Amino acid sequence: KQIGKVPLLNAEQEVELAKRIEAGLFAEDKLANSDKLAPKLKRELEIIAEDGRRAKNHLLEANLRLVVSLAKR
DNA sequence: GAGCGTTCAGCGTTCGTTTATCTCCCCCTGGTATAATGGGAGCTGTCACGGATGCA
Repeated sequence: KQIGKVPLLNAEQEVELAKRIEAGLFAEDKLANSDKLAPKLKRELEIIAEDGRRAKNHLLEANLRLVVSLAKR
């Protein structure tokens, strides 16, 4: 029941989700570096870093149905 | 003294010791790239008693 209705992903959708993972990955990478970046831009990178987190959880919750299928076996 | 008689002696002389090196399989971890996307499943009937808990 908890899985509920979450959108199953067609080809173009899930590839686009993967884009935002590495987009968010490069964002937090530069933020992880010690050199100074502008504060307003830093929040924009944080937006990309937050979106990368959102895109990760979106992908997992959609694919939760798959893992239960293989668990039956 | 002759000739050999007992018995410490400390000294070698390597053999005694325990102690130090050094080479190897179980055991644990990580990784596979067509696509695959919400369970089976086992029940059920004793009997009375009471008090909580729901609902007209």
